Amino acid sequence: ADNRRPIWNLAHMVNAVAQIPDFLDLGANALEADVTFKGSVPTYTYHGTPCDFGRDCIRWEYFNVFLKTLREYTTPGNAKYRDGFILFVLDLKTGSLSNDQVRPAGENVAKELLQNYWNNGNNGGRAYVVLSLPDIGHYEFVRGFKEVLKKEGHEDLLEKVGYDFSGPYLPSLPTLDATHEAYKKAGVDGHIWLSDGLTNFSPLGDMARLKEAIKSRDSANGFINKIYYWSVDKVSTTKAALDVGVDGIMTNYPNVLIGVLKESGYNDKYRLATYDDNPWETFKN
Ligand SMILES: [Mg+2]
Repeated sequence: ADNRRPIWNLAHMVNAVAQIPDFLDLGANALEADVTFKGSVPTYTYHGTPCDFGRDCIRWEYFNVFLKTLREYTTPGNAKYRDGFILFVLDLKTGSLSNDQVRPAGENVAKELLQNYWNNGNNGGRAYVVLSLPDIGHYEFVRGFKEVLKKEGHEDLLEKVGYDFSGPYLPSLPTLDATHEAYKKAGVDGHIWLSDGLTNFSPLGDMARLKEAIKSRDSANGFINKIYYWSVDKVSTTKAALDVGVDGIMTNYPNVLIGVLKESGYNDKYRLATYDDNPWETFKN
């Protein structure tokens, strides 16, 4: 009965486990963590310098420990369970991988999530996971990822998994068509998130890009389920993001969106997503 767009309030760059409850306490229903790779091996949650102004850039955790901790906060019945914590984005830093490393990196991430987050299908964490890849050309990561989960008898866990192919930013930015095709190549026919905001080498075209993605998401045969804007920390820009029609707001300060959502002119149109808002479902106005 609620006609309002569910919004994902994504805590940006939450790479230390100590930071998780703090960001959820600020009101995030989601968080984002940067997954570093040593070869094909996902190793740390760690962003590194430079990072957003006003942020310490070098908080980190071992990937497995981070995933295990996410499990704690997202397993019903767990002492640490937060029913408000419904999704996380893994910003997979595969950008330096040689081609041979890409598929195994997907397998490795799948294995990590399987073991540490989903506990091999044994009362795993319930949050949705967005695999964010920085290259549409890394679709074999997704193929490798899916293979592992299916081969291990946990294809059903793919219900919890979504994808965001975002980049590369050189030689040129990806078109939507190119992105859509990359999903097709990954065997991905839904659970598609699109991220925007991080590139602005052409503000006119970036304005255009976002609107194009919004139009695409809302088109009859659209492939994008959710659009999230990296990042937004001010009330004004938070409102602007909501107003242009994004589904998710990546932010250093989740408390900002919480406040905006409570405001007149916002509380009638937008609301904080809950677990029952399928992140893979395109919002129909
Ligand atoms: Mg990141």
